[PDB]
Amino acid sequence: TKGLVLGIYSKEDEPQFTSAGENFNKLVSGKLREILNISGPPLKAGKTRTFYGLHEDFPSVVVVGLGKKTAGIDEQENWHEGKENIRAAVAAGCRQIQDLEIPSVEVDPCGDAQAAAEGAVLGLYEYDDLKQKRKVVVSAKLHGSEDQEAWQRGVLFASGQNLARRLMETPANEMTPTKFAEIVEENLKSASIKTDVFIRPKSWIEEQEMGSFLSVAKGSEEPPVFLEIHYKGSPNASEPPLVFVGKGITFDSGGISIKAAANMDLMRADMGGAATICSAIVSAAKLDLPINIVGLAPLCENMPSGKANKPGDVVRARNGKTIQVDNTDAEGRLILADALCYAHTFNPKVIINAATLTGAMDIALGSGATGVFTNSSWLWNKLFEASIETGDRVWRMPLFEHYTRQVIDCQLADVNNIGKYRSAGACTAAAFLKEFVTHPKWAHLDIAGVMTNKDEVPYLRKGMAGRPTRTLIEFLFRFSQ
Amino acid sequence: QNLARRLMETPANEMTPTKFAEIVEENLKSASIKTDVFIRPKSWIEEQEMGSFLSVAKGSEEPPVFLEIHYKGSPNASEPPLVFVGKGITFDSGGISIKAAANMDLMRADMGGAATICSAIVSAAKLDLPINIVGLAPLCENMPSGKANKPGDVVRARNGKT
Amino acid sequence: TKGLVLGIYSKEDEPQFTSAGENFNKLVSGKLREILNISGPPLKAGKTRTFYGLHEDFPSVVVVGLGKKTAGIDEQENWHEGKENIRAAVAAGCRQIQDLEIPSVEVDPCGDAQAAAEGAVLGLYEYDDLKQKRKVVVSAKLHGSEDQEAWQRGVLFASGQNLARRLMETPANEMTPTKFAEIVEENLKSASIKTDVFIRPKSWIEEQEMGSFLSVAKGSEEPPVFLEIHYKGSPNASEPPLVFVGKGITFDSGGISIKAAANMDLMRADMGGAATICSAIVSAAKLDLPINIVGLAPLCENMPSGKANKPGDVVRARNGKTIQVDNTDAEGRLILADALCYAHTFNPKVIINAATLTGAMDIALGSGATGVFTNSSWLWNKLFEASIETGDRVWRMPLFEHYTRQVIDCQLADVNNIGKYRSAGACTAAAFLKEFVTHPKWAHLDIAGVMTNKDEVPYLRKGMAGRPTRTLIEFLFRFSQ
Ligand SMILES: [Mg+2]
Ligand SMILES: [Mg+2]
Ligand SMILES: [Zn+2]
Ligand SMILES: [Zn+2]
Repeated sequence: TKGLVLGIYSKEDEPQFTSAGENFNKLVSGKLREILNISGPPLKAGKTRTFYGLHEDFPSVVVVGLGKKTAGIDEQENWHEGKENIRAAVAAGCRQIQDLEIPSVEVDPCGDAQAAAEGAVLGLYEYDDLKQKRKVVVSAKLHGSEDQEAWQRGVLFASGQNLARRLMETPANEMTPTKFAEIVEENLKSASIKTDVFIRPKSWIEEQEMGSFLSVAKGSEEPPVFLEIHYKGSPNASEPPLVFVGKGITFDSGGISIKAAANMDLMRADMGGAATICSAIVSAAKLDLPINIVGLAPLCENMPSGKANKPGDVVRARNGKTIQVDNTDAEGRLILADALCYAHTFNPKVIINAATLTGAMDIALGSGATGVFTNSSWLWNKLFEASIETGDRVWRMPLFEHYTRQVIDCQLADVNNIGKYRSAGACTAAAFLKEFVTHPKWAHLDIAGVMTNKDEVPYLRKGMAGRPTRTLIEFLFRFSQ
Repeated sequence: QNLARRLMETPANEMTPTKFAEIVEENLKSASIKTDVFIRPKSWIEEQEMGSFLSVAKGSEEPPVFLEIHYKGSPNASEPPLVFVGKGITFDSGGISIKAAANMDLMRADMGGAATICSAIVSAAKLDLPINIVGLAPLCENMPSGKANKPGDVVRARNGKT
Repeated sequence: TKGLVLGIYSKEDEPQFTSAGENFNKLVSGKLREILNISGPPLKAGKTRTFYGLHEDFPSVVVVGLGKKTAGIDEQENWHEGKENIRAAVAAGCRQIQDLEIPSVEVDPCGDAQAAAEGAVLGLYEYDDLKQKRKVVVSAKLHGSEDQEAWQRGVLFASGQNLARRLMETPANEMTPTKFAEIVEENLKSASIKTDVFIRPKSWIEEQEMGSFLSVAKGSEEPPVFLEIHYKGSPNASEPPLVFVGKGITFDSGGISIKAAANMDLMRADMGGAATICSAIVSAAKLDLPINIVGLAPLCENMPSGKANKPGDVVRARNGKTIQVDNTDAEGRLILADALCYAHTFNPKVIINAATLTGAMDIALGSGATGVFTNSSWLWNKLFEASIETGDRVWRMPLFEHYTRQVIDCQLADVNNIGKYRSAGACTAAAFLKEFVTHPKWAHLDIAGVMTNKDEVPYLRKGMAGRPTRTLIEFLFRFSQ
């Protein structure tokens, strides 16, 4: 009827199966084991072999390599590793069932119900919607029934990421500053009714004296929308929140300080800041976590025009500081100077802001880890441990006065959007944001390296990657528990 | 000189084609009352058949203002003047033939032509010098847009030349 | 006769002096205190005021701001801070005595004998030698006599850095692969007689099957010299060593994969890898530390010629692995594939290699910290704590399979010198070096961001910075104790 993804590990006496696999073997009377011998070598991690007709009801039994049984927290790679194995191995498996055009598939728990699910789902995602030529929409349910609460945690966690991936991925002619808000609000409210949304317009942002976010929007004729998310998880409402901020340039052309045509079509994902953290709240509300969280994301676009932000321009952020706007492409810095200032109104506990800010971050670490600066070692620890679990790494980066210094000397004004020199890119830019933050637990997460995937993460197909959404989710789970 | 330095230096979002004129006029009149100013608008420049200055302005949505300074220093009014002209692009982004992001924030001082000579008259009127001088400076901005000046374009200057 | 650098801090009731300062005040009968009032505001950190004729024997008494008395380990800035204050404050002071053309100066201990010395000396250094127009050569002795062992630790530590600064700084027509070795050997032997040097020539390197270092040298007509340093600190000779490796391209023009004329004259400091670690041993031997250390540094040059290394070239490193040489400017990677392989011969405990490898590192952190990758958290800790003390920061960077993967797929060969993509620069390059390392305590230190100083570090004048030499020294002190 449908396919099945089985798992196996490496040697002992004969490479052991995952118990779903062992079970299914006994069932076809050893002949899965038997054909595995006959087929070729053994399956190291992530490798895949497909055995037809072993079962009546399962034409295609794909067996995938799970690596070491006891594979675990790796001191170097900074993650759990079995999980990492399982994720690529059922991803590998599920993409084989999807190429066999099998619309539904059943999947080995593989000892970590959650991981096989985040594999099956992250693994299968595309963003098919605008091609009439699409792959089969395969349905992936668990195999078994003993462990359902964590496989659904898989499908949950993986989906909230897939959310961001479709929110980033979609062309910025479709996924606008409004349509992004429309979907989010819709996603947050279908997540829980303990939620309020505020797709605040130009008038309110004007009213908020958000000079800097506004200076940015004015290039396009597409409207600014400052978005406000709320989830009231806490039993006592009055618990002060955790506030997520996120940059939402739906399209970045650089503005007057205009980009090269070389791969500028990826700037449709310069709203990844906004998308990631939004998907995290949509997800923390599906988990319905005992915490009040607040999504804040200035959605607008960077374009050149007769009224676009010019080089040399001093503008006023909400907080009273002026900014020389020396480079119109350093604009997340300005959109974020204001929603950061607004974050403090909420009396937060943690202000995690996130953004696709600098290509320099990409030059830095580049899709390994999502670089995170933070005046909180406590906070750093927290994001990092969560990243160990989820596998979407995070690497601390420096928030040193050294860097502030460069941004702070300024011809016209109080702060400059680009620092004195070429060097230290993400640090300069994070140094600019701290000028707009007085809280003891702030975290900049520059996501410009994890904006995309090709092959680097196995279980993600090519296209917007939606990172580090699950590490953000997992952090708020653990902070709630 | 310091006048020109603040007139050049200030961001072209603040120091516009109008705000430049506002300050100058203010500075020229506080220099002497033997002065007239004319912050002539698009209609007058249109009227003047200043096709070429106009072709330039049309990129921005910020208004052109052709400025006219006067100082009547001469005892006999009818002494013909000394005339200063000065370019006043408050911001130059190159337009469609667009600049590099490398230090384009200095183009806020592409109105230095206009600023220098204007400061000179403001100054010659404080000195109250026995000469009639005339400040003339087309203030406008260069930007790219759906109606910006394109490459290949023949436009008509006042004098008949294309 | 001579000048004097006094220190003061911020308020209490009236801003306190350092006891040298207090003492010198009583001595001119309060009139230093008195004129300080008369002069202007108070002196915040690093600021400087110069009072003539307060003393008979001290025409110029410069007083410098020391910031907070109790200023200490900063959780964010990752350093001791009083030290950092004192360093810029007497540096500030000493450069005032040197502009007053006062050939000798006496200096306030400032509560940290060592720090005021590393300030006075790092602070005063230039590399005057090739101008006939030079500043006065001011002599900086301590003020006092109570704490002499640590001020000399200052002058020691600062000098070993100044060594590297002159070794980097000097034109690569003068400071060749041989003249670098000549000075080092000379500096190591005048440091202790418990030392051997080996300025091994092409024949020996040929003999060593150091195909990769050799492929690099062959562009120039200037000779390769693989250098071998030794210091036998250990009481029992047979204690296996700590081995420092260091890249020594005296000049990098990129080779056939040739650089831009824009500031290529700084590549005269692409031997900073070799210089830093060499200065560290010269220094650990002056300290005469109970450890055997081994300096290893392939000195040669990158030039274009009729016999220069070409793009596409597979060459053989000592260890048997081949390298596609796709970019002739990624050449530290090759010079280092071989001296890394040779490091294991010595049965080391720690293999710290150091190099000015990637401009990407500069894009990364950029003169804040010297990025360090290491398969040893233990080792990381060690370099980092040392950096807390010295102030020459170090930032861990990732050594993830992710990155290896990119370098490892290779058309022709076993390893490629540049990885698959533009992104993640220093990590790709460090991933290449680990392919040439099997030891449990290896550390790559990419020094490309700290190659230079302008103003970023206060107490260093503009020019080659010589970083992170004291953190390396301080690490081997602490590892010896
Ligand atoms: Mg941008
Ligand atoms: Mg090079
Ligand atoms: Zn952007
Ligand atoms: Zn090099």
